[PDB]
Amino acid sequence: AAPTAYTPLDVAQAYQFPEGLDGQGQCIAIIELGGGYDEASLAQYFASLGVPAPQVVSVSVDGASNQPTGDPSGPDGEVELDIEVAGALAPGAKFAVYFAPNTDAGFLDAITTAIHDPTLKPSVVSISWGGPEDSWTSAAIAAMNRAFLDAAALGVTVLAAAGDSGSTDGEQDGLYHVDFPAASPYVLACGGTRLVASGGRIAQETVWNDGPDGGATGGGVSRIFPLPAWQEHANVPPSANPGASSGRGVPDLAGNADPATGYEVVIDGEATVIGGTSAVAPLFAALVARINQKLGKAVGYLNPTLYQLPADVFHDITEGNNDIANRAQIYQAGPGWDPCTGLGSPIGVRLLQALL
Ligand SMILES: [Ca+2]
Repeated sequence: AAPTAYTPLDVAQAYQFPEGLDGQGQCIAIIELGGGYDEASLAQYFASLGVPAPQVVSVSVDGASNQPTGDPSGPDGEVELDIEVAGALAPGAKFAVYFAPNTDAGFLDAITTAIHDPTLKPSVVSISWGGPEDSWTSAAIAAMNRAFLDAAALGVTVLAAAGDSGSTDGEQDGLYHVDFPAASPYVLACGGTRLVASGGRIAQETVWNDGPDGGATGGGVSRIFPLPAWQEHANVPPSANPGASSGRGVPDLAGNADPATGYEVVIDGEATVIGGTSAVAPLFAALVARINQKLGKAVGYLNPTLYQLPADVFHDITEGNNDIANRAQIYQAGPGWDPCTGLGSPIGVRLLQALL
């Protein structure tokens, strides 16, 4: 009954993305730690979709490059998903794709390279790579967080997928875990929903959770970052971990991620349907580029503002949980901000209006 797949244009129509804006005059940076894209996959994608193929440029960081491995189950499914979702929705934007070694060094460098790129000058950075907070060294965490801090002062929005393994984030240690870089207070963390869209509008939108075998959105309470003052009115709960400690609530926003209501894309030259919170940072990156186009000034660091905007700028997700480690429903969605979906799915035209 409910659709089993969407085009990005369908998802954007449900989230009322602001029309007649295509990201012209903006650059979206996408960070990549493996695989690549091929011109054949993208051209087929955008032709079948029916949108003018956007300009995409590969950038080599620390010696890595654009190199498809041909396995749609590998990193190409990430690189091509990121370009196809964001390019479908901001096809007037220029896309800058930074390829780096999958190392602490390569991840950081790819980000700092993007933020400061004097030639492509992206106003938005989209990230769909990560790892549980404690899987990172404290120094790597610090370098990265300072890059995000830098991004904010430069007027560059940084978005990042919150993770595809629920509230335990792929760690079995009796503890709940959030993913980094989504946990950074300077990053717009992107969570995952199952969307059911009907007639261009949302018929239902619930937490993405297909069990331990099909994935769940990341979400929870940071153990590294304290609760930011802009989250003081969001009713963030304490971590569900034994000392009940206060912390940055993840994520900030959420959108369609459930493979079961997935995106129709072309990976390694073949059609398929995939999801993952990996699709949602591109999705909203496109949204931000459209807003930048209309306001004529980069929104830059957006998190604090979101939380003080009127609640009706967001579609509230209230049903579901992102627990795949057990049946205790940690964490669960509910009225207002929750640790599965944040403030909810943005309603693009209202968000823009509130920023005018
Ligand atoms: Ca909610």
